[PDB]
Amino acid sequence: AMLKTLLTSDVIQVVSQAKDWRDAIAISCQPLIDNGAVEARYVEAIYRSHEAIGPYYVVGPGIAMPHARPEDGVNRLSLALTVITEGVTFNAEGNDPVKLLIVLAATDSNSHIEAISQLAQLFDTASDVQALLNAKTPQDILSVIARY
Amino acid sequence: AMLKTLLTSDVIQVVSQAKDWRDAIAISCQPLIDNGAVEARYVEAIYRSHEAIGPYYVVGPGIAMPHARPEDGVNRLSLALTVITEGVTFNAEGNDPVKLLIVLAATDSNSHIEAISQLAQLFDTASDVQALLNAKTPQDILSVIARY
Repeated sequence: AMLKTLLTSDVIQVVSQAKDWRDAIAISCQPLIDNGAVEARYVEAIYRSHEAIGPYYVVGPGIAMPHARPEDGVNRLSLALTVITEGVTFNAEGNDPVKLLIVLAATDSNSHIEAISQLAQLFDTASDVQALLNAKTPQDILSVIARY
Repeated sequence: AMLKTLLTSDVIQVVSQAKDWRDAIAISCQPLIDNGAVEARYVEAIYRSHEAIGPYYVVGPGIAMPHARPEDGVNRLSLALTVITEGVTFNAEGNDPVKLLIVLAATDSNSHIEAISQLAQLFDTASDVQALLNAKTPQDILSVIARY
């Protein structure tokens, strides 16, 4: 019942255009820095991994799950969700452009596993992914997430 | 069928004891070092995370899921399963003693999510968790895994 609880309006973004992948990630993480769920260094860990290792957190066509380790500055279980209606390139091969970002932050494996289990179901539900990839407002998103 | 495919005879172990948590981690990861799925340093990465923030990868009473990042030495999606029949202290508060270790290694988030989604189902099946905690031989483990 987790996604519905975690993904409230305050951590849901719809923006038309991101400057680039870094802006897309920042947009998504700023509410979690602001509410104390993650330290600012968490986003930095994400950027540094992207730059050094590559966009392996892009999980399928149009969908990214930016995240880093519990030790990289997570304070509590938290998610954020952004839709970039124009799409943004992550140089993730055929998965570009990315239009949906769901940031994950967990402090431990029990909570990680539960959150991932739910996200796996969401990402495997094409009509819900379609509704999110095509979302224009936070309500579009909240309506999907209401079923989780 | 991921679990039944990946968790074959060559990557499952029952031992009576380990020296301490570090040695339990070592035993549990060794098959994946041996077969090249991970680098030896993947074990050192797990130790350093535990040193930084504690046993975050202990999932619940009796159960650990040691892992680290792709960049910490993963070559190919892999699992290994160890039962340490006398248990081991991970300094995991009420979750100790740990008896079941499932090591996870993934190179990207698509495969990580798939593996976690399957492990979540195992961990959410109390009858199968108990069967693994009770396991005395490799045949006992395969009989559980045969349902995945």
